[PDB]
Amino acid sequence: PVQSSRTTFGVNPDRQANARPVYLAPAAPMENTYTYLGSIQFAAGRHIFGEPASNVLPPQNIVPGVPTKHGEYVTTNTGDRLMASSTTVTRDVSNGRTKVSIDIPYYDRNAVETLKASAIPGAVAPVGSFKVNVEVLGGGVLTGTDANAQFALDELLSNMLMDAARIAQDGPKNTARLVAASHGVMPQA
Amino acid sequence: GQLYMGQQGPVQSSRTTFGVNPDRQANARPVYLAPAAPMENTYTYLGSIQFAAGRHIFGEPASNVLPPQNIVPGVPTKHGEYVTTNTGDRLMASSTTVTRDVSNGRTKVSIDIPYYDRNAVETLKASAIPGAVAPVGSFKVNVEVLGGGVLTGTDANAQFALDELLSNMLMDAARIAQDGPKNTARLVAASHGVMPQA
Amino acid sequence: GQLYMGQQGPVQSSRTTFGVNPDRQANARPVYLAPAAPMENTYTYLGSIQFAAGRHIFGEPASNVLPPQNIVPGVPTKHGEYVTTNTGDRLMASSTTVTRDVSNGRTKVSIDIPYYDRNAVETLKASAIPGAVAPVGSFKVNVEVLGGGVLTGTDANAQFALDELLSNMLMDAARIAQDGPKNTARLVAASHGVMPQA
Amino acid sequence: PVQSSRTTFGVNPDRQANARPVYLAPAAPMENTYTYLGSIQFAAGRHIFGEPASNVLPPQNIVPGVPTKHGEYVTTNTGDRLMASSTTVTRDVSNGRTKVSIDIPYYDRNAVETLKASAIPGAVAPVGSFKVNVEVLGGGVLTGTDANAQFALDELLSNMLMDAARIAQDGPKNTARLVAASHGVMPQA
Repeated sequence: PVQSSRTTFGVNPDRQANARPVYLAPAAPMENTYTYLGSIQFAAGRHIFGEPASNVLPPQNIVPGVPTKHGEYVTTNTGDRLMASSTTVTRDVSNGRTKVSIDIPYYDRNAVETLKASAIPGAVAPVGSFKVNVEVLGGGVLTGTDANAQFALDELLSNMLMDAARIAQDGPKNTARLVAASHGVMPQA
Repeated sequence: GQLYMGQQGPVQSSRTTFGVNPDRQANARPVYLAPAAPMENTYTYLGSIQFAAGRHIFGEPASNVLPPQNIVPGVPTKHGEYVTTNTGDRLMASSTTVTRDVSNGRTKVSIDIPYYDRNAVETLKASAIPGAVAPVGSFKVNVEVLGGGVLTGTDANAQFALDELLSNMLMDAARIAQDGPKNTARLVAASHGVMPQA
Repeated sequence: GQLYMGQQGPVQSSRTTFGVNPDRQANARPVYLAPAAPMENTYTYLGSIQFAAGRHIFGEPASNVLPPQNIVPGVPTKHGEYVTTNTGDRLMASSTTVTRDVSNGRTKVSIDIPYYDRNAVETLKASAIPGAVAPVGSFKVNVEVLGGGVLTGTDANAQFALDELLSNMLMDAARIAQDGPKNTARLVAASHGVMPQA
Repeated sequence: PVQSSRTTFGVNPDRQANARPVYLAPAAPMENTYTYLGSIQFAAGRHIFGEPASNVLPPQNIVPGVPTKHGEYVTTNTGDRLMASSTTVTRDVSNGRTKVSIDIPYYDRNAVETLKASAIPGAVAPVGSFKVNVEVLGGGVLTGTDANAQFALDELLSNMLMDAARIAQDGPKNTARLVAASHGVMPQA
């Protein structure tokens, strides 16, 4: 049996194992989002948000010097006639894939303001949350690559991250771009 | 539950669902779809390192800004792709892709760039062989915004404020993802995380 | 058991576990991790034989001393790799690797060097063909130090003495491994051992 | 069906069978370790070791001229208020893989010295041992390789052995490097 093929020069590569321990931040900064929340005075629609304790979130379950494949930073949200609720930043580092997720809760502004205006002492639990996920598939580094080269790959993935976030938020602030999304339409241009 | 002192007398604390409207607004909102995808940051860095880190050799793009592949103005889609074609010396040209999926309030952008075997490419150059190399693997970065389930009284104007809130969470998330000194390992070939004592 | 004469009279010998403390100290001791791996002996010999023994042709290293591949200063790991890339005339460049695993008191160092088909390489040179050859196989050498289970009263200072004791056993082991005249076969393609009568 | 491939020149090699009988030492020298044991006066921590009979270990189960795939050299350890105990060097030669292992026992110095100081005539059996393994994977010699070339491969593996042992013991004697190992840390440098 004679078979046909399409050839290029080379050999299937030798991949390096994902045995490289990585740096883990001793705290998570959330300055951008919380300054914007201060901007809108923690309210939009009938979503009302809580004021954090710190713009920088301390670690909750990360002992220093202890390898952890999953870790959480958390700070508490307080507010007038709000039940204290935690905002959470989750990092999962495993098998060459690193993933960061951010979850902030929101309350029913109608309930909160009805309580405030009526001078009722009830405290409201959160009605929902908003979440943002970010993921970096950094596995499969080739065997020849040394430590210094892997540093370069680190910064390369960093810049791809920045580009992905810009492409996600890209657009005029005049038009709808993220929430309650149904479908995308390219402008007539 | 617990007991406290109200002006009627000692009174039992109570937790009720009375007066909380959790109704949600349907994800029926058309969103802006960019006419091209700017990858300026990654490609300026790739020019910085001369498109080579260790054994990973990268292709030179057609453009720093990627044109649409299956998106047409005025046609609504839930999936859109931008693409250019990387080229290089003794490298078979290979596409780099940026995918955007917008469904049910969930927006997701993924970036996939290929690379090639520098050991093979420099073998080709050094011993003056006439062949070329095909891509050997890729790197991928995903970003996801779960913006579903806005409340019913969310004003049309306030949805823009929510838009900007989510985009700022995006920026914070990428910063937390790449945060750390460049003296130490932080992203690729990751096994686990180790935060330093001091 | 057996009977002997004690000053009380004939007395039975006895074997007891009384007064023996076998408690062990946990393997919780950080160890030094070299910032590079020196392969000087093997590569000076490879220069001696001109990187060729029979049909096995070897690559020329980048350095006699190998840099770390996934080790970063100040980050603790239980697995560390050093690597360089062998190159050669009409040879596709191929990595040589030195792996160190440190777990639960057991330290293990392994060395893997590839080789190529000299019949193919000299066919390429002789008939003026333009291609190159990929590695055909490898040789591997493993070394293992089982240093777990130190006793409880082992002083912090005395653990260094134990360190040096184990390293001297290492040297003796390699000498016993390669011991023998170079007139006669002793390592590769080994089937069995035959010690000479005289 | 058209399939793609990555080509280099050559043919999958013809390997030679592992039918090459090898030299077997008529005794095992342990001079390095036993001179060091004399240095520390056979004691460290509460490990106490025995004095050997010979620095060079005779064979126990190796008849000369008899092919053996497994053999042992052994010498007896004696000491004051110590039960005689054997230190063992084991060689396994099979299927192109040769492996040498060294096992030396140690006793409870607290028990031994309590007996000595109290002038008690008890003899102590070993509480544990330390072991070092060394292994050479020499199979797969290519068919073209002749006897003289195989000599060269012998010495090549010898030098890789030496390098592996140096890389294993490498480091300052100021810092911890082998026993009770938990994890490795590269110095700030």
